[PDB]
Amino acid sequence: ELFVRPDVRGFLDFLNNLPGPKMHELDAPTARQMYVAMKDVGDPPVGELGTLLDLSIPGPGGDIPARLYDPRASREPGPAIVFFHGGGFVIGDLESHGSFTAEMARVLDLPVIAVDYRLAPEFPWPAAPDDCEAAARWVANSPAELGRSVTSLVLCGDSAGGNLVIVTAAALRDQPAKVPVIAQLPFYPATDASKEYPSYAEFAEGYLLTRDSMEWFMAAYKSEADHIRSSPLLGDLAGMPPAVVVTGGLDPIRDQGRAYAAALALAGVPVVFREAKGNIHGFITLRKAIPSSVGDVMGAFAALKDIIVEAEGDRAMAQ
Amino acid sequence: ELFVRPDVRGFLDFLNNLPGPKMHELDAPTARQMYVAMKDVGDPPVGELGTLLDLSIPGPGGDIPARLYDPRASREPGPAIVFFHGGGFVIGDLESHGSFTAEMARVLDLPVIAVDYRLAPEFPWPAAPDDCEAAARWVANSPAELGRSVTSLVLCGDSAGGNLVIVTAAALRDQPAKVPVIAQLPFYPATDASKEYPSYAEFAEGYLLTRDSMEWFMAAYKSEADHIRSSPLLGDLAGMPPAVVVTGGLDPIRDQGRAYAAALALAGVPVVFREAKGNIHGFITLRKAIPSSVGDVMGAFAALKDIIVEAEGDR
Ligand SMILES: [Cl-]
Repeated sequence: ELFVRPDVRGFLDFLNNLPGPKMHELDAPTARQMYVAMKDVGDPPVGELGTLLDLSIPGPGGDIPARLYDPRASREPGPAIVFFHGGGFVIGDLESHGSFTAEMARVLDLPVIAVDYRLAPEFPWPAAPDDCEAAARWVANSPAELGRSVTSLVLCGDSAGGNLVIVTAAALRDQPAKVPVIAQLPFYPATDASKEYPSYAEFAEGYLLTRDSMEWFMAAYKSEADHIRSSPLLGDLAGMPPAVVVTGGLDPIRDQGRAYAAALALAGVPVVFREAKGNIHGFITLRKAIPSSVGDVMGAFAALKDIIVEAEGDRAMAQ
Repeated sequence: ELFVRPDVRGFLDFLNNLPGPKMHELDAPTARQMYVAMKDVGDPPVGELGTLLDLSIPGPGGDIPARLYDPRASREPGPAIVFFHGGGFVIGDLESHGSFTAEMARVLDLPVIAVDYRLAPEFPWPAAPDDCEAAARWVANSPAELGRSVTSLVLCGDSAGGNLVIVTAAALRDQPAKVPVIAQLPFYPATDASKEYPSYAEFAEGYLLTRDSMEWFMAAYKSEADHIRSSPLLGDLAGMPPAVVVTGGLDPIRDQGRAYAAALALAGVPVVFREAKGNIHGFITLRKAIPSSVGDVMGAFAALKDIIVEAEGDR
């Protein structure tokens, strides 16, 4: 009932065995080595798409690089997913999450725009949420160069990218884009860059994760909050879009995704809360290393598909 | 959903046109006319079933009347739904909720056992939850009197019957029955009868509902609380079965269902929280008077089906 999946144990062993630069092996985590290691073992290939296209989105600090993923070359008007990557083991960009965004596009049969928002410390807050909001409003306008007619937005993101989902949804709630946000899907969201990581002894499942693995997740959280800066949404959640919130059972910050789901329910916002029992923080980009993550991701995508179908059915009824 | 649905506004005008609450209560003849009115306008007919069978369940206060609904005359082994009715606009029995339990059995394609648990003031607390637990344990043993073998339980109930779902799921969590409870579906649960009904002032949608309508829901809630009694589930919710929790947008006690869904999420229990925007307390037996309630119920049934499918994949 308290457990670690066997593929999860293997990944945690792989993390503990990662040597350092020939400079000094010891306890070694050069971002360069992490980048090589995670690119190699983490996720499946991007694979085949009808559309895989670089975009340039006009933004308040210059052009925002983005990328369109679509199983189809062309399609009827419908929703578009806008994706905000999180970070941790790697800083994160279009390449780190590209296999996930391609697979999301295939399973939901919808176009996915992934956003390469400005990172800290090069670009202070509020560059990251400004870019995410600019990108959502641009997609919502159905720009000629996108080659898609967009009738609604779905926002998706992982870890601190999850908080970029929450803050962008709240911004478009307060000042709507051309079309509405009809669903949010934050994966294991990190909802407060101000909040200190739990210590080993404060996590009830610490004994299952082990101190050495928990140190990895702590380091990832700290690095992520350094690079991906957004404000906690501590105010009223009334009028936020219907949600799928997914946590990791072995994630020391599972309480952050749980509390967001709980606050949505208390405000009367529909929410599907799921927890990946015996899986870790960061699983959506670990679908090769930890194949049991596929089931976790597919369960989230099925819930999101139900919200989208119901949301479009309720709009066809109202009109 | 547009603050008050047109069909809901029509039902509230219908309610205002009946003889209504006096000194914050429904007296005996007012309630009597309301019950005939609700029987005449509320729900569609029971309709066609492959099985519609009366049952007698042994319980700690005598026999417990129950009724099996099933579209199929005969079926492979599978989950069984146990249903614990609520009340308020109806007294609550096998007849008042029969159309709902029949439609639940058809849509899910599963047997539903509705339970006629002992009521107060004749049988005081804890007869109701005792009967509900006994009935669930009985169904779990796959008794010969059902023509059906049971691999798992699903618990479902409305209003004070929603709290019988919660208390019963907790009892079977602590001391398992022969098969597990794989899902819970409380509709607009009343989770703490000892709490005061919200005032017109305290309910944020009071102005949409109107004072006269609010007095009706308050009187109907008091009438239900007299008949159907269980105490709040007090401890840790960890280990509780995966849930679909449905509230009413115009229901003064929506905070109770919202808070239950929120407490499940905090404990790491998977939960689908849904709120029927612009619909009222008691909609699951108002599918004829308020046809828009069909969409609310089918949405809850679709989410419940996803839980059952995932529960049986995993096993
Ligand atoms: Cl922000």
